[PDB]
Amino acid sequence: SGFRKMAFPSGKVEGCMVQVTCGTTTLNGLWLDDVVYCPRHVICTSEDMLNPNYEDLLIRKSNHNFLVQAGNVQLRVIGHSMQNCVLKLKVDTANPKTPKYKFVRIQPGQTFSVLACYNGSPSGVYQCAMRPNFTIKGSFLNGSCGSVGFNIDYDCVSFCYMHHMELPTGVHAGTDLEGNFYGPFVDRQTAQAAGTDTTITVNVLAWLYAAVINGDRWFLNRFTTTLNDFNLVAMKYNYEPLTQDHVDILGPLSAQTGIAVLDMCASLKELLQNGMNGRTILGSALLEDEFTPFDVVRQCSGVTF
Amino acid sequence: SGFRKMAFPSGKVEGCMVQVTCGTTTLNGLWLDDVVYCPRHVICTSEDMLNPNYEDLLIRKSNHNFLVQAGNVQLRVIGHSMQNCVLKLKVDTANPKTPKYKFVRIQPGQTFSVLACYNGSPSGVYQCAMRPNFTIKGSFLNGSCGSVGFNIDYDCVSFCYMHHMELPTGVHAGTDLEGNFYGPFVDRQTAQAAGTDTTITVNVLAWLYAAVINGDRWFLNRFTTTLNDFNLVAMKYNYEPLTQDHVDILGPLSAQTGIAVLDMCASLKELLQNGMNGRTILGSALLEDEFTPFDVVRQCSGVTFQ
Ligand SMILES: CC(=O)Nc1ccc(NC(=O)CN2Cc3ccc(Cl)cc3[C@H](C(=O)Nc3cncc4ccccc34)C2)cc1
Ligand SMILES: CC(=O)Nc1ccc(NC(=O)CN2Cc3ccc(Cl)cc3[C@H](C(=O)Nc3cncc4ccccc34)C2)cc1
Ligand SMILES: [Cl-]
Ligand SMILES: [Cl-]
Ligand SMILES: [Cl-]
Repeated sequence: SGFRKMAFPSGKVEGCMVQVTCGTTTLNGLWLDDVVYCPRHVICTSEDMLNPNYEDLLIRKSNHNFLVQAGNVQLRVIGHSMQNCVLKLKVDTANPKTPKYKFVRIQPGQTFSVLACYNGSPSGVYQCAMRPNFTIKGSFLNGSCGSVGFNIDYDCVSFCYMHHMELPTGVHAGTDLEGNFYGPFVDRQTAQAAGTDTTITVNVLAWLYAAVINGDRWFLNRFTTTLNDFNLVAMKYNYEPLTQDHVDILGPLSAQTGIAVLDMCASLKELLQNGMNGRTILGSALLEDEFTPFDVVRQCSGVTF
Repeated sequence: SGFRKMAFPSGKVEGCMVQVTCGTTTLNGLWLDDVVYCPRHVICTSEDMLNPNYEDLLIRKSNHNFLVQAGNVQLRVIGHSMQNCVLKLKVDTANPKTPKYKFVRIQPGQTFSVLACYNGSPSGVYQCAMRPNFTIKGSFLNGSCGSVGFNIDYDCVSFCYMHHMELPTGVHAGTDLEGNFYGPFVDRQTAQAAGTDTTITVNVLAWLYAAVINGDRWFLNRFTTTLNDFNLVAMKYNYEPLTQDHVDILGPLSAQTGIAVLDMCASLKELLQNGMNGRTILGSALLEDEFTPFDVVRQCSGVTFQ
């Protein structure tokens, strides 16, 4: 029993974290085989950030201007190139701890684990979700750029996020490992903001199934709804629309608990319209939306890596 | 910015997890140097659990009745002994991935990371706190026994908890790494309900200081309180008493934000009376008590967003 915000074990990623320094800037890099990936903004002074020409900034650098430190060992940079907003530093040593991995781009609503890092040294691990507005509600201080987000599928690390910046509301923005930003953000010092966010409906339903599995049933009711009537209510409360794909994905939880997806949607509708009336669900007074249907099934089944 | 329930990176502990089997029972063990530590109940059947005589069960076992698997490698058991509620299996191979470590027994209110494991393989990592009633609100299924709790302040792993059992209320009980239970629990199937739990007051105050550091002051008020009047109120809401030690420990967070400890106690008193009136603090609609003063200092910026 119990239900916690659980991250994947981080060991396979810890063995890839290095420190990258260019001039006065130090941030983190990810060392996989003979390449170190890091945010391309490592080559900018604060004035360059106002309007950077990364190709022009980069041509002025030699391989030796990039100092890469893996633990207490200095790695030798033997090549450099840019792919979108990521810099790829070819090194003369393949990482002996390179795990089996893939670079995957995730969709809003998907969750992942973040290994927060400073000076190439992992400091913490936590779970978060890619918001519908493409930001993440992370916990990051200056020096955390280059920290990565990942999932583990079987024995393979799927890297999905590299940290680049903090927005004025204290939320975070970054790229996939191919350097494509999530959201309409750019890697420069200019006016940027998180857009209005919404709640991830399919995840709230998954967490209500987790609560039923753990014995929290007070919110269940005799009613059902249609998908169209439920979506009219979701829009009213700034919840994402629920699709037939979301319904299909929640099928197993509907079968295990005897609570059809549209029957749980009727419970969610009543929770939105009336509140919790002093009660909590899995120790929360808010409806939690950072657990996917897969996260619920995994935590309630004990899948290992 | 931001404030998350953050665990320590689990890599150093993942390299120590093994599977221990005795007859039909398999659970997890922790392999450090040439010893594997695991719950002594690995030698029991379910029927043995009403009144097990561990000394009598153990004397009937040889070294070769214990099977230990580290990855895809079978380790050889060359000695065994029981220390309190833990079994220590001496093996013929020192763990090459043994980190720098210590065994530490923690007090209620302290937090630690749990690496949940099944069949010697890690499944996930999360943060939790030793409750005032000596239980932990973990997430554990059958087969998770032997999973450990730890902190890693400054590269040394401090192991503080080994998982033994789930109580009827769905909360968890276990031991330190010397096999001494936290709380009045025994590794026996018997009536042993946890005491009524309370809220860890010093941690709620630390988390209110985290909120101020991160830029939020809505919950503050113009008042102060004495320590005794605060305790009289707080005990009415099932909050733990705040001691002078707790006040001393909050000194650094008080200096960073400019809010006296007893002035923050007055804010907590008011929140307990009023609720949040539709507002949240660090993304929560409840008062959070599983972040210690040390955790807040570790995670938060040293510069308050004024
Ligand atoms: C309320 C408010 O105004 N807050 C605030 C004010 C200023 C900043 N940023 C800076 O001072 C300089 N940064 C500019 C910048 C531009 C573009 C790109 Cl791609 C990266 C970066 C860097 C950056 O954002 N790094 C960071 C990343 N994560 C967490 C941080 C936490 C604090 C400071 C930096 C962090 C550097 C952030 C937040
Ligand atoms: C809500 C509710 O009723 N929960 C619940 C449901 C079942 C049980 N226990 C058992 O079925 C068999 N266990 C008996 C037992 C006796 C004494 C000692 Cl020292 C250990 C053990 C084992 C044990 O507690 N292992 C476990 C550990 N952690 C998490 C578990 C989660 C489910 C099942 C086992 C777990 C084995 C306990 C609690
Ligand atoms: Cl302690
Ligand atoms: Cl009991
Ligand atoms: Cl101040």
